Amino acid sequence: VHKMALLVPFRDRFEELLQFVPHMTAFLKRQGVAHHIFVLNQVDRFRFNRASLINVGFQFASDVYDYIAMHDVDLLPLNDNLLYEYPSSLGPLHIAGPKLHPKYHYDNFVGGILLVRREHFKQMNGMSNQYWGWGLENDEFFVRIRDAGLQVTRPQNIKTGTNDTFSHIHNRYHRKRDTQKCFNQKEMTRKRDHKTGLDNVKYKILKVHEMLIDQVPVTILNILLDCDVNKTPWCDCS
Ligand SMILES: O=c1ccn([C@@H]2O[C@H](COP(=O)(O)OP(=O)(O)O[C@H]3O[C@H](CO)[C@H](O)[C@H](O)[C@H]3O)[C@@H](O)[C@H]2O)c(=O)[nH]1
Ligand SMILES: O[C@@H]1[C@@H](O)[C@H](O[C@@H]2CO[C@@H](O)[C@H](O)[C@H]2O)OC[C@H]1O
Ligand SMILES: [Cl-]
Ligand SMILES: [Cl-]
Ligand SMILES: [Mn+2]
Repeated sequence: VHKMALLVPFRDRFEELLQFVPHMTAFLKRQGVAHHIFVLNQVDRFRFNRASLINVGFQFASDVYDYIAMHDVDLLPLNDNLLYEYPSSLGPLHIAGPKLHPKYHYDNFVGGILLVRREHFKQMNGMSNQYWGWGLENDEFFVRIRDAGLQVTRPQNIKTGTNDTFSHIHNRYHRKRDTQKCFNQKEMTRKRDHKTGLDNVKYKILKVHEMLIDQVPVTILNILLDCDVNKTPWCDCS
């Protein structure tokens, strides 16, 4: 039996989380996937850093989890044929493929829901830490996948399409995307990051909370990320 660490980078998405937990738990129980949900709550006051939270969650998750799912909290599978299985030796298994995602349709999109073996994640030194605020972190990770000699696989013979494979309950005016650029964020985050990753993410876990949501156990990690403003000053544009 494989076990999946279901990693949910998180800040101020409480109602999303209330829908997320019962839905994913039922969904995964139906296909027999053993798993645990880790809410990666970024409690520092820097801009949202999804990828660094993933790195922290990977470090925290015990050895029993031999793969991880990096998972948006607002993106729910509607098709039971989307198998959250242990990825093959080829590399990561991308569940929310561009032919299936309601919004993102470019070929190398690996955002939303991406399953990665422990060994492969380690092999790539996890995700880049330089992505403060919305965007690009998954795209650079795609390059990390190619550079590691791995490939992305996606489920075949899925019959649903872009409008009926996932619900993406995300109103752009309610949950705003932090797309601000300051300092030379534009230039720096558009290039491959060979310098940061799993092995040097800087952080403290202030608190671990064990939460039951209608009987389903879920772990909350209160994560205080560090920002080195000598390297990534765009962690805060205030
Ligand atoms: O202030 C935030 C911002 C994001 N999130 C979490 O991060 C996830 C992804 O963020 P968004 O939903 O705001 O962004 P998108 O809907 O545009 O999703 C896509 O854009 C992101 C770019 O950063 C990621 O690549 C993401 O996986 C990809 O599906 C959210 O679902 C949520 O789980 C928060 O919890 N709080
Ligand atoms: O992090 C990813 C974003 O970088 C990505 O942004 C896309 C970049 O190319 C543009 O043509 C697209 O319109 C734009 O969405 O979107 C997905 C996100 O995961
Ligand atoms: Cl890039
Ligand atoms: Cl494919
Ligand atoms: Mn979203």
